Amino acid sequence: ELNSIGVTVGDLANPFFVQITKGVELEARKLAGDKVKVTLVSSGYDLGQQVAQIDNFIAAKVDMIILNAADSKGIGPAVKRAKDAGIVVVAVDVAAEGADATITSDNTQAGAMACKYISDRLKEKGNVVIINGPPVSAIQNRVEGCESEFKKYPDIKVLSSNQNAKGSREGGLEVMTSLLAVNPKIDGVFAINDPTAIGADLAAKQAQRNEFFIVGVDGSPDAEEALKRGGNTLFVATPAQDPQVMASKAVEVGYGILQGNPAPKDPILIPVTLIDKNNISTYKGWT
Ligand SMILES: [Cl-]
Ligand SMILES: [Cl-]
Repeated sequence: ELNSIGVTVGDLANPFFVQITKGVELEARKLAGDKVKVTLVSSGYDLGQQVAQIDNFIAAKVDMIILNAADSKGIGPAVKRAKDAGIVVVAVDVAAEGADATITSDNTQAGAMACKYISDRLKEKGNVVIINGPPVSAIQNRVEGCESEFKKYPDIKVLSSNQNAKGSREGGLEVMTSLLAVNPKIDGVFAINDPTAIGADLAAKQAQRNEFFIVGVDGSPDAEEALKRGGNTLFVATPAQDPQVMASKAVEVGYGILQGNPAPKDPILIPVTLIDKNNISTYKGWT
């Protein structure tokens, strides 16, 4: 029943997506043995290219497509062509219009977890800032989860949460610099991803400010470098995504649907795991 799978992701070279492809291959092997054909392509973050890739998978008569959408809404017609051909389409990491199932990390948990960690470390009192990012679901969920957690602690004061650091080091540097200029005492920093947190770390370094610690999100190699660094950093923790499990779950769910199971009505969320000084030596990252 499961003989071939087409996989299209943003960048096959990106360690995150390397892990996605590993997860697909491992789960395919688990379910159907060593003869499953898994075809991997990179969308290059281009909608036109990915539409073509989906149409190619349709002609090749794959049983399932694992889709990391270049454009969630724009890939819709292609997804529907696949489904009309009897192909199961499972979205990973981001939504894809019409996908039979969608698997992402629990980004809300990521935020709640990070900011519970901050609150606990601060013993439930102090000034905190949330360095925001692009207005996309994953980031917005992280912020929502974080804020809902901070609300539980009356002596935690959130000084800022609306600045968009663009998900980058450069943005995290710019935003944190402003926060440092405006706020003379910050006790904890939550950044919506690892590069943002690193940028904030750099801003602190340049300002000779060190009265806070910083938490990012993803458990990316960027975070590992900071957590394993011999030199100084204020970066102390990050909820890690598990792309390999996300991908294997995608195949597992897609196979169920292939076999006639009803599709899920809502996205399936993969738990995240807090990585810090206690488990960094143990952490199996994306590379
Ligand atoms: Cl990602
Ligand atoms: Cl960056």
